[PDB]
Amino acid sequence: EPEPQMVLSPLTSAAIFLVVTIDSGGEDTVRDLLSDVASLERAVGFRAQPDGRLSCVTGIGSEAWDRLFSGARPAGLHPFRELDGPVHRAVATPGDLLFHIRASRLDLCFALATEIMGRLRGAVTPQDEVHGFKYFDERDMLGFVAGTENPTGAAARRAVLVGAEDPAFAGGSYAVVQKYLHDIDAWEGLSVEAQERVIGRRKMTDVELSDDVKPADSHVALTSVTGPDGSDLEILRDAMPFGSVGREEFGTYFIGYARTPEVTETMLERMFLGTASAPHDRILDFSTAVTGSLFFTPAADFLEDL
Amino acid sequence: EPEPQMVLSPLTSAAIFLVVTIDSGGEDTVRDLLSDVASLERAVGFRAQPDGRLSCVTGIGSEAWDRLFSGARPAGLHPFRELDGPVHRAVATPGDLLFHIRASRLDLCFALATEIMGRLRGAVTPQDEVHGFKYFDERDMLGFVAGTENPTGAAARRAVLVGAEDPAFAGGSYAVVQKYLHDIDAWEGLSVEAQERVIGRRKMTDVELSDDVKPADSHVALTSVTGPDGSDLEILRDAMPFGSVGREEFGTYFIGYARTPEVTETMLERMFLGTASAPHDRILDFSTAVTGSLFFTPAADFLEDL
Amino acid sequence: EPEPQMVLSPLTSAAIFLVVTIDSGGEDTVRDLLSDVASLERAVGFRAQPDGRLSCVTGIGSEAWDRLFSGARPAGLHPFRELDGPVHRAVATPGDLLFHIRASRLDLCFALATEIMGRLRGAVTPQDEVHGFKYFDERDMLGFVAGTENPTGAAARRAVLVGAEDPAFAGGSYAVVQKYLHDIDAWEGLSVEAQERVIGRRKMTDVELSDDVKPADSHVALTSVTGPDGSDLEILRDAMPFGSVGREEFGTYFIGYARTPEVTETMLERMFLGTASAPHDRILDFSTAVTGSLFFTPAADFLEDL
Amino acid sequence: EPEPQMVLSPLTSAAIFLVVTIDSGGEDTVRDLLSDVASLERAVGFRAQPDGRLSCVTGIGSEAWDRLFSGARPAGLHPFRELDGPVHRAVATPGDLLFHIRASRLDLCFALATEIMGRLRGAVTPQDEVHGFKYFDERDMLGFVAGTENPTGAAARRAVLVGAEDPAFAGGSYAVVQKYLHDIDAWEGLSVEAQERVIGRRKMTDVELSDDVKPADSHVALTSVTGPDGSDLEILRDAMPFGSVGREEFGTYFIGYARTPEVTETMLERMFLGTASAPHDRILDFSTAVTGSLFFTPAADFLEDL
Amino acid sequence: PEPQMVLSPLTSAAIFLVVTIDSGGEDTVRDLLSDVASLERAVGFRAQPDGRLSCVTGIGSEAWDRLFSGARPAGLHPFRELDGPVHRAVATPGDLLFHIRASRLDLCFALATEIMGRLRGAVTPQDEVHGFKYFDERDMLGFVAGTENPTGAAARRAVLVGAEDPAFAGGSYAVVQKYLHDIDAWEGLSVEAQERVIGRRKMTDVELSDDVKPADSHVALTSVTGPDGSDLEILRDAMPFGSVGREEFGTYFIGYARTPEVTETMLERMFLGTASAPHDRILDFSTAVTGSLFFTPAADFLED
Amino acid sequence: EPEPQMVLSPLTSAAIFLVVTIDSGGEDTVRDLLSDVASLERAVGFRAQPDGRLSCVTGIGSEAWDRLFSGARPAGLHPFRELDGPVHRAVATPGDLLFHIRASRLDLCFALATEIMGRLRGAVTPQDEVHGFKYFDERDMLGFVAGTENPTGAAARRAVLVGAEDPAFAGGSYAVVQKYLHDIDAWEGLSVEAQERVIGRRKMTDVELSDDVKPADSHVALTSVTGPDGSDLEILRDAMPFGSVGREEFGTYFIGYARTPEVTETMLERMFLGTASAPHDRILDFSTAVTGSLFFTPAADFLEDLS
Ligand code: HEM
Ligand code: HEM
Ligand code: HEM
Ligand code: HEM
Ligand SMILES: [Mg+2]
Repeated sequence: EPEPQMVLSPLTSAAIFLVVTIDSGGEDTVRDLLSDVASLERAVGFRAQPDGRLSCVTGIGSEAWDRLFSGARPAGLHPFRELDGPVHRAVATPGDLLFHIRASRLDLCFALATEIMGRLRGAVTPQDEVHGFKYFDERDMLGFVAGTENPTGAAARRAVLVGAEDPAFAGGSYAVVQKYLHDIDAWEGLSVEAQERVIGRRKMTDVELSDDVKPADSHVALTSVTGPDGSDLEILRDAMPFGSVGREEFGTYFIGYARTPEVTETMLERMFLGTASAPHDRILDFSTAVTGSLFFTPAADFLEDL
Repeated sequence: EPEPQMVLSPLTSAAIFLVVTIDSGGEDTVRDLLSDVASLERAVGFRAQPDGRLSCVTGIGSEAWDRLFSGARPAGLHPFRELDGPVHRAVATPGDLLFHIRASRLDLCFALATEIMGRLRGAVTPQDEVHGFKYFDERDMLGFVAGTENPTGAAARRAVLVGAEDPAFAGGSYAVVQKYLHDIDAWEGLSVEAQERVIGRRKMTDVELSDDVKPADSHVALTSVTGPDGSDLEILRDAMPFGSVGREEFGTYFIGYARTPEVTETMLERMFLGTASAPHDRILDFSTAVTGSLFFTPAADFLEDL
Repeated sequence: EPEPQMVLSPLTSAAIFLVVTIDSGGEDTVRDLLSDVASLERAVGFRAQPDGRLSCVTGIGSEAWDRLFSGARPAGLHPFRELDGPVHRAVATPGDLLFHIRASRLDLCFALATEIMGRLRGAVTPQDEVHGFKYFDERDMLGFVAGTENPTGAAARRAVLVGAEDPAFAGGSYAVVQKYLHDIDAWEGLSVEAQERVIGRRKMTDVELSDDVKPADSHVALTSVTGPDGSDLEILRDAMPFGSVGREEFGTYFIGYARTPEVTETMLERMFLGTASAPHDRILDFSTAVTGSLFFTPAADFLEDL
Repeated sequence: EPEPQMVLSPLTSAAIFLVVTIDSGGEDTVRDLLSDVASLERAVGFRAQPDGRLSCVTGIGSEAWDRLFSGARPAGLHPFRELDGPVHRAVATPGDLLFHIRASRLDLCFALATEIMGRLRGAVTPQDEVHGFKYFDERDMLGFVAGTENPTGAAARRAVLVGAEDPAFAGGSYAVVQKYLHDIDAWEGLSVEAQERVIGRRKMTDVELSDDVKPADSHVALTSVTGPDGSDLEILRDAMPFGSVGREEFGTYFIGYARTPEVTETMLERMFLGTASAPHDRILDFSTAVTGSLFFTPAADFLEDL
Repeated sequence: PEPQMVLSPLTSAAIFLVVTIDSGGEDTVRDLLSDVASLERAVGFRAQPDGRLSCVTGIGSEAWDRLFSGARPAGLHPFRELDGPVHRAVATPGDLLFHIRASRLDLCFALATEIMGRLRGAVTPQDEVHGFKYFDERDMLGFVAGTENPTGAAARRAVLVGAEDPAFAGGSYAVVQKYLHDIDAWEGLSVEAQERVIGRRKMTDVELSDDVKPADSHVALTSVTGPDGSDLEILRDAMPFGSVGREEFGTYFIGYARTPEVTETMLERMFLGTASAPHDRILDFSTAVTGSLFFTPAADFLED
Repeated sequence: EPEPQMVLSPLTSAAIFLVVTIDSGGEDTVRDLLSDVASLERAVGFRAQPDGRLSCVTGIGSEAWDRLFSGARPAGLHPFRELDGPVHRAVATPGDLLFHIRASRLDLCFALATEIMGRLRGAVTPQDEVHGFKYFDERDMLGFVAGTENPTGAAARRAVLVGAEDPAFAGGSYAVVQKYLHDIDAWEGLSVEAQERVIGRRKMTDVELSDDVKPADSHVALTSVTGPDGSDLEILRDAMPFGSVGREEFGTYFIGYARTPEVTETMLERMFLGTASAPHDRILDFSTAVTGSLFFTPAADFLEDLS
């Protein structure tokens, strides 16, 4: 088999997301760092095992792919598509390389980002840096448990990893990132029961609302999607709270992994464009997207053989 | 028996430092929050015990003291004094209120900061916000172990807490804060042995250099101070690394606690102004101060009664 | 000078409460066990240290005291007083001996209870046995954080331990126990905001309601009491959830420790008999008392002396 | 593949065993709960991961199966078979549904039991509820280590999961439960060496007795069984201590999982009816069975597609 | 005065180092003594809070007179040999003791390495033992070890020199003996017979009742009452050690007390017996091959 | 397919290495103990789960194999080959049985060793006994992080376990042991930068030196080897510090596992005999080998199905 990157990670309480663009002439410096990134992860993380749980997933954008590599393109790799809905917009922002860094502690994420950015100085321009923290009981910036219905084990592997549909790229995945800022004032003005109707779960106990009470425009209803077979279409998410209390900046950095970008893009269309029964996802009345990018995260042996 | 604030804390791997100025007319809102800050600490932290280890130490500046309170001033409270050395300068920057927030996780620091700044909205202007992280083996941004020679137990209590010398304020302490930015490139250009001559301890094993090889201008030599009786004068320090890899900002946020600011100010004079044997602390050839402020952290019962 | 029992314990996730009456002729068997109870605690607990945190607090009722001992009575020892309110009743039930057994695991509590009851077979009749468990985020059976405003450190010692006011019994405490069963159907019919008006704290974040919106008949308002000097009167509580899902028994086992029973009894009078502004504690509309007893927990050296 | 339920769980120190009958007319409410039980397990357990280790195994009895489902039946599903031995009896008691709930803390077990029974109120009658706790060194109520010779990994999967011998029910297992009470007075009247001859292993070190000293009527000799091919026949056991010190109730709740009930029933016949060499298992001279039931635990996809 | 870390948290690992001071080694020794506390902080700090590293430094009677002028601690004298009818407590040489404890052997070894590095060419090693506790606090005989140690203020009153010897307040006396066990003979006894040797139940660690506890059980003989009828207590941290290949199965005994009189009265009852007991039955399965006595000064004494 | 022994273990901070020779006539006692070693592991270890992480890997030497078992030999089992280099020697020392015992605590390793040796008394003679401890940040006796480039997961299983190339022994592995003593005085006389040119990685941060600076005779350059297709050949290491401060004994006990002894023996030839670019591994100028032995660690089912 090919060795995937650590897409399927254990639960982690800390993350750094780095998005960067490749300057004129930066290609060779980038290809060098890509062939070393797995060995840098071992160097920073190994001495802190078993508690550190440090990992890095590397993604490459559509335009960056053609600057870096000759030969085939992964069949689903394209630039993020903007959605201009009746009320809400999903923007596209620039990005060539993503580093999704996770661990039990921010300091280990920081030490790996420092070695990666040290090797790229003068080849890349930073577009975004986010220092994520999960709340001690797995809660998100809105006060709800985050991750409950993610797939696990073999269902997670089937949902996330490219297979025989695109054999040269088996063991890869597609990552969509969006930085959201929340209107926390408007959100905390709702009763808990009104917040539960926005999400589609109980806030304190995390039990799903039944199909007879769950509104059509609740976040859980709109991100539930069935294929032609009537099989559930799933993705793997690891969204992280972030912010600054001084600047009144309270955010969710969304990341979702899927075997094909079509599943994530169908969920975004239902959220932003609505359906027959729902104008839009109620969660977008409290959350504004300010970034949007799409990346292919190759199998680790692809990056190693550079 | 006055109750000190949690100046003497267990080791913590995460911190938020908040420094704000009090807007004109903000006095009443500030005095209200001060009388509730201990109950806010309990509310956010209690449900995360015993691993959270959340605490908040609240400091008040010299000029803020006069706007907030009638009656006595603590004997040692004055504005931070600028040091204009031949090569290096310790700047004085504005601050009325300090919140030193510590825990095992950044998310807990953030939830308490969020409730404090919620209560002060419209009454204060943010001057500094720093999210600190300690490395997993107690190392700082320069790669050295940080905290080793801090006093513990009764020696710590005698070094840090105001007593019979100023009985109205017994159980208070004085805090000095300074934000440093490092020249990491210049630092990593030194051999380990040359780094050890700058600090005055072995890098890997944390053993102090013997008095016959320790340079007079090493950091440990200059911050070792004896009183008139020939006793060691100690302070309690809890400096944290911080940074942004995107902006190439690699920093140490210094905080020192002492029973009287004279001990901390004598250390700063030796570091910046030098002695007969040393022009300046060699650590300042790799570290620039961009803030400097001084605060009195009163006994907890003082804040509770106002 | 006297050694208190482990009244001030570290947080524990498991407990057993054993209340027994002394059969006629049981006196000598009981006095023998009381002089050995500390050595049994060490025998069961030592091999699980330091994580086990096994402790047993032993209490003696007013009528039992007179059967067991000649000489002085603790000044405040009397039988629990029944409270006959217009709507709610605090019943008095028999109890000669209390064993308050706490640890990080149920199995350790059970092994010490097994040795204690082994020594007392044929000298005592069991009146109550409760196996308590804490929820993983310090929540009680109603879904609220329990323990938040307990006193700590020196304020805990001052609030709980008998001193110079009763010198022969210094290092003792008084314990009040009540078993409550909840109407969980009626409780879960309230909105979260209506539950918050019953307790007097926010449910998810545990922040106290501000003094102008906290109802006078909320639980927190009625159990806040000021002495003549204007000081807060405090007790130390370690209440535990318990239950059987099959019998629909959802309960709180209340225990409160105080230096004098007057403080605990003033809180119970406000809850059950009301004030000018509150007919009764709203928590009693969802909580029925089915036991009530009062015990003196002597200094450890008092039990050893026998 | 079919997905099995969590029959092969990690070690857990807490359990709840719930056995109910289905009331007349209750069928529809039960089939609803069965299709939701996995979603309830994720909802209660997710926020405690990865330490919580919460899992629920659902079993259905022979008579209940015929009330709930039409069509083909698991080949081995029948009501528990009573064993009337010369001295000892294995009773059959009523049970239609089993919930085997396991976690690292009792409170997590209790919260999932509460949500299961909340959905079944008015459709089922409780027959048995046991709160199990393991001793801190894996010991049982007799003072011996319990679980040592359980199969692990692939040998465990082969021992427990239905395969090609019953292809419509692949991924299922058969569970036998028995609640035992011990005569602890009679037991503790044996020497350690006499206790070792009852079990067939050393008490302090858990080393199996040599084939030259292991008695024919020791527990390990009688539950050791070889098939016609000379392979070991294994089951997976997760027996838990339970009891009440006040009632002098000291028990073991036995559960055994096997791919066919023939293996568990051959072990029970040797224990209760004896063999050529042994009248009965000596463990039954200190252990009385007061319940006995048999359940089929289907693959998880069976329960989901209801 | 600040005591050394005599009263430590429970630890699962220890190194015991006993050395003699070579002629001319005195100055090198006095230099290392004034730095041992800063070496403990250096090695241990970065491994907090799990490390639990401490070093207790002791000085023998003969070594005291070579190192220091002025007062002697009142109770400091050479370990006394006990020539009993059946069992012997030997006296073996020892000038300096380092009792190193932590959660992990590697931390003990790193501190030992820095101490012995500073003393190279000034000292000769007499004994080095790497100790390990079993996961349920059991010792080499299979019994729970440490159960009756005093705690808190009763421990401080039992262990630390006070007003009776004010120049040395905050010090303690340490007695060490290395024991080797006859494990074959021991495992030949029934559990019940082992319980009569110790005076405690093996599985549950409950003390035997006063009507069944033999007079020559280990717990009966090491129970000693003062004139007022109070228990005289010591603090013990004995550790298992061994080599499986050389069939060496041992207990390294260390006991701390405010005066050596308490520890020496217990050793006289064990080895010489009384009217009621020939000797401690534990000595029929345990041979002492070292014996030494040290004063562990207050930490401020080592600093000055 | 079959059950391997616990060759691929979780990280462990404590280990006991026991090497013994089988006395004449000891064969039957040895074969008895081999069929019980897995049940002895369960007995001592189960009650300490989940923290104990106790395991035992049992190895059999080439000459012991012939005395114990009458059928086929594993294809690669032979006595350790001595390497007589210009400067440095890798000696071959006697050993018939290896017990590689690992856990989170030394006491658990010691209790299993005690039960194993109890069953073997009078049938075997002890040749080596080492009580190993790892430093709290995975560092070795030289102060460098040890284990960093070990393979993990499926790459580890492919590197270590016998498969279709030798089907009767599938799920087995080959273990090489060497006890090294260090010259710590000579080592601590080097600058940190000079230590880094000996190893080939940075001491504080464990980052590999660039291909532009990494010397030909650094330890990392010489133990990197590519097969004919240009794939890396890998082994799995679990080397442990050991010592006695009194005797000035500071050591590393090396153990390496591989699917074929040819990978480990090629690395040892480059270290001790050198190449075109390097006379010898610079690590050997501060490390002397005092033992060397080779063992086959069979599949667990092989030990169990015995007599
Ligand atoms: C804008 C900020 C967002 C927040 C705060 C948020 C929050 C949540 C929460 C609380 C849940 C329920 C617990 C869980 O299953 O994790 C959830 C579920 C989910 N979210 Fe989001 N979400 C956000 C954005 C998105 C986006 C952008 C997507 C996909 C494009 C998405 C897809 C999902 C999916 C697929 C589920 C699982 C649905 C199910 O139960 O089947 N979410 N989210
Ligand atoms: C660049 C900013 C700073 C860095 C990176 C730094 C770093 C360190 C380090 C690595 C040590 C040795 C380990 C320890 O005992 O903590 C130390 C010691 C110390 N530092 Fe700093 N320091 C900084 C600024 C300051 C300032 C501004 C002062 C005082 C005004 C100070 C006071 C001390 C003192 C008192 C010691 C203890 C020395 C002793 O008695 O051994 N440091 N510092
Ligand atoms: C081979 C050497 C030794 C072994 C294996 C050993 C073992 C034990 C054990 C298992 C206990 C009972 C539980 C507890 O720790 O309280 C005990 C108690 C004790 N031992 Fe020892 N011991 C040894 C040597 C010594 C020596 C030489 C002394 C005194 C000089 C001593 C003094 C004590 C004392 C005072 C107690 C507590 C007595 C009490 O219950 O008041 N031990 N020992
Ligand atoms: C004194 C003995 C030794 C010491 C102190 C030592 C130390 C080291 C160190 C510190 C590393 C780097 C980090 C890592 O991957 O672990 C390493 C790597 C390595 N050592 Fe050793 N080692 C020793 C002996 C040996 C021997 C005898 C072999 C093989 C016969 C060996 C094979 C390796 C290999 C294959 C690597 C990984 C290199 C790579 O591909 O990056 N070592 N060793
Ligand atoms: Mg009975």
